[PDB]
Amino acid sequence: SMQEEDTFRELRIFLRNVTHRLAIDKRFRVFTKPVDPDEVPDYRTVIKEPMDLSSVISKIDLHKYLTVKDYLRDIDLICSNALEYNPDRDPGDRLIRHRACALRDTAYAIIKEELDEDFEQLCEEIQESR
Ligand SMILES: COC(=O)c1ccc(NC(=O)C(F)(F)F)cc1
Repeated sequence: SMQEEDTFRELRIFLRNVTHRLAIDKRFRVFTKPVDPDEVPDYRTVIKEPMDLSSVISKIDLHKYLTVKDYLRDIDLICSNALEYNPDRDPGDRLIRHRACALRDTAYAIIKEELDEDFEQLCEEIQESR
């Protein structure tokens, strides 16, 4: 229905706003673009499904997300990829892991504050019906 298409348009507006607020935070610069294959040739042999905030924006516009649960799987993948690729005790790896955990925690906190649980439930029931 037209009303269901309006629901998914409001979801996209909400997800673009959350993603922009993450992408402008200085702590999260390393997560804003894909890893450069020239500077890190081993990245795509270790990490099987790369993800970053520019690709998340592209996916919103391609209508890949029908629920906030769908979106948070990709935020969780940005964080888990960083923890997997950078697991050592040295300061550069510990700084990237701290920032990845802060990206995940910040996204979940904005959603807890600003997503209506009945809006999410409506998106999930339309998705289930298709
Ligand atoms: C999400 O970002 C990453 O997981 C990540 C980014 C860069 C590098 N490495 C270099 O820049 C290098 F090789 F030049 F030291 C390692 C991991």
